[PDB]
Amino acid sequence: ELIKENMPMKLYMEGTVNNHHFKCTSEGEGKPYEGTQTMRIKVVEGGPLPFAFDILATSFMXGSRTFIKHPPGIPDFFKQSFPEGFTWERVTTYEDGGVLTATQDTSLQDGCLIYNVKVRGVNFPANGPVMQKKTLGWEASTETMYPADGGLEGACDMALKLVGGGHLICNLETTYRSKKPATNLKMPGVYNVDHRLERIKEADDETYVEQHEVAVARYS
Ligand SMILES: [Ca+2]
Ligand code: NI
Ligand code: NI
Ligand code: NI
Repeated sequence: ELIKENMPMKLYMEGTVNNHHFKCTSEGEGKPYEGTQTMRIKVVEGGPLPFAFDILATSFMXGSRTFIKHPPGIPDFFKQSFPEGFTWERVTTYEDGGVLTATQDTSLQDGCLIYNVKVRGVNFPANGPVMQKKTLGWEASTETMYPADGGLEGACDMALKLVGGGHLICNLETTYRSKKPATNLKMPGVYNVDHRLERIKEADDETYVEQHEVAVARYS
């Protein structure tokens, strides 16, 4: 219907991480009913970024919620929200004190999903792995989804691989809000989304990135 078996995406992102401003654009496509997508991402202002691109990854199924495979038995808050669309607001808290806040608008225009993202990263240690570009991508994760007075909340711990073999742990708290009246939505129960966000290709300086995500919902 409005969400076809194949859907394209376009994105604009702007914000700051510590004292550095940047802008990104991306375009991609995916299979909403399979839970898969690919995004081709350009740093268009503020590049090369003096921090790990990994801290932005969930802002592009961590950020592209229409492409989560929901079995028919799990009401799909995101796909039900069209044509009106939805928003999300997240705080990602790293164990070393970095905090990445992101807010996002999702709309549907002429059969493309359109994302507008605002990023604010603060307090990343100057000599820590994010600002020193010592990260190696995200491990697979599970986000628990909680129906919340007409919205949906998500809660996830994620693990950022580090050069040396360790991990940097962070916590995600997200609020997902529909632009449809909640009374017009079927709310799901509590459920889980298993996510796999993978770096496919990059410019040496991370000013071009391709990343892939797979995301599939299940009842615990
Ligand atoms: Ca590991
Ligand atoms: Ni700005
Ligand atoms: Ni700078
Ligand atoms: Ni299928």
